[PDB]
Amino acid sequence: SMQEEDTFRELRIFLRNVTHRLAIDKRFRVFTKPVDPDEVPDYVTVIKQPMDLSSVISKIDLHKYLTVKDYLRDIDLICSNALEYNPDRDPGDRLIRHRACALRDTAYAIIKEELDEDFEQLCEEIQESR
Ligand SMILES: CC(=O)c1csc(NC(=O)C2C[NH2+]C2)n1
Repeated sequence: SMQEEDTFRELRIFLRNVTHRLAIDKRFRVFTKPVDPDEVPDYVTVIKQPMDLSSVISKIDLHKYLTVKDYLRDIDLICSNALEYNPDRDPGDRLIRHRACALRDTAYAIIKEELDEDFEQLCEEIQESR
């Protein structure tokens, strides 16, 4: 219905706004673009499902997210990929892991404060009806 299309459009506006606020944070720069195969050749072979904030924006615009739950699965993937690729005790790895957890924590905190629970429930019920 038109009301349901309006609901998903509001969802996309909300998700673009959250994603933009993450992408402009200097801490999260490393998560804003896919990994360069030239600088890091073994990334594509180690990380089977790469994810980054530019790809998240692309997926929003392709209508790939029908709920905030599905969006947070990709935020979680950005973070979990970073922890898996940088597991060592060296400061370079520890810095990226700290930033990855901060990205995840920040996304969840924005959503906890700004996502209306009844709006998410409506999205989920439309999704389940398709
Ligand atoms: C996106 C992501 O997780 C990523 C990009 S580079 C990297 N890790 C390194 O470059 C290692 C050298 N210090 C750690 N991780």
